[PDB]
Amino acid sequence: TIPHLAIDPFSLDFFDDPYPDQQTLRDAGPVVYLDKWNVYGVARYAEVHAVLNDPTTFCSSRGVGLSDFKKEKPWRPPSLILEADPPAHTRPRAVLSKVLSPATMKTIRDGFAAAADAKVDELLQRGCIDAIADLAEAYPLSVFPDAMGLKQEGREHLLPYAGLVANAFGPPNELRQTAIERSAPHQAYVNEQCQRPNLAPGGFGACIHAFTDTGEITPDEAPLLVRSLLSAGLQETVNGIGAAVYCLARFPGELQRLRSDPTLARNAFEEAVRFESPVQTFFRTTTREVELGGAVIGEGEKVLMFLGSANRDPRRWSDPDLYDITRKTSGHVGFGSGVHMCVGQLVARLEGEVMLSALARKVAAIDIDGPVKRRFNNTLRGLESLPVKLTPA
Ligand code: HEM
Ligand SMILES: CSc1ccc(C(=O)O)cc1
Repeated sequence: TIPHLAIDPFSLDFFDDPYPDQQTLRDAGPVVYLDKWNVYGVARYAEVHAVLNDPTTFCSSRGVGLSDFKKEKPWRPPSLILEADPPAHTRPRAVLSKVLSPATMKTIRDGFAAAADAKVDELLQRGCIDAIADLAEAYPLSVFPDAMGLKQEGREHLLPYAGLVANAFGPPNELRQTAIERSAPHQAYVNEQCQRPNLAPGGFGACIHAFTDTGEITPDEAPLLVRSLLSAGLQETVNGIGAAVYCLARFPGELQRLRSDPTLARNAFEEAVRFESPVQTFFRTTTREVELGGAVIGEGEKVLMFLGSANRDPRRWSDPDLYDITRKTSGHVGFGSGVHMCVGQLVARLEGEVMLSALARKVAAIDIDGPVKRRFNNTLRGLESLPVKLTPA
């Protein structure tokens, strides 16, 4: 009944151009079986959205990677939020939500915007830049570690650790094996940065430890929570910003619309998140036998959600492969959906907005003038190098 496909969604060939294979997965049926890894797959928006919003049946506590924690040991202690189900998920989720709250954005918005403006002014003095290293990477590195309260030393560990964590959600392929092999120095920096004496007062990390007397998290749970904010977000935001710059360069009519109305910057970044979906995939594990798209999925089965494919499903989006900064982006699953929907989404949107805002007000043209290189990761899609020439406004 269920179609069996041999597509490996974690192969380098798939990463190099996922979009044709994503259509094949969608059109094969609402639910597919991936013989390569013995997991079910859902690639349409309807089934992806439904799975994400049923956390009891499609749980996260048995891991959101390929590995089933009931069968294998997690490669690191489980995240108290990403790899937890309600009700254990609820109160730690509440703390991170309040730590990355609307009122917190109000405190950091001015500095994030001023740093974004200064960075763009700096790159314009140079003209020809790498939009990844010099912009998409440089800006989030210039604001997010400081907002976290991290020391100045050791920040070179942040992006390698983030990519390690992301690769480890994948199947036991070479990308995952080589990741976990290299984890040793990075996890030790992360170790020490999650401890309260090591986080600057006022930052995200200190605010997590200050929440340890409310009854929502204990003091011994705070280091793992700080780890969450060191294991997620930075690379995605970098990838999402680099995606927006790339799209503004390839869809030049959209930059002209952005220049003429800079208040489109927030939706311009949201549409970049939908268009590229920095987080391509996540797994769930069925806790019971369940019917999904006329399919019967047994207990203890891994279900692979193609978020990027759901964000390009023509059953849900008009012209899904086009970057449109005035598209109604509401409902895209680039940040997930339901109880686990990205708790850091306001931080990512703020960083993305003020960068695209600085570009909208200061840049006239963005022209690719060099070879574009892609970075491969079991979970994340993003560019490694994007040589562009920035023309000032
Ligand atoms: C473009 C930027 C980002 C993208 C595309 C993204 C993607 C996602 C997705 C899809 C999820 C859902 C995981 C699931 O349902 O299993 C998630 C959760 C999460 N994200 Fe983000 N994220 C981004 C930025 C950030 C930032 C900036 C932070 C931290 C400051 C962050 C921290 C987290 C955490 C801690 C979770 C776990 C939430 C939970 O399990 O309840 N992410 N992210
Ligand atoms: C790449 S999405 C993500 C990764 C790690 C965590 C965590 O460590 O809790 C949460 C979300």
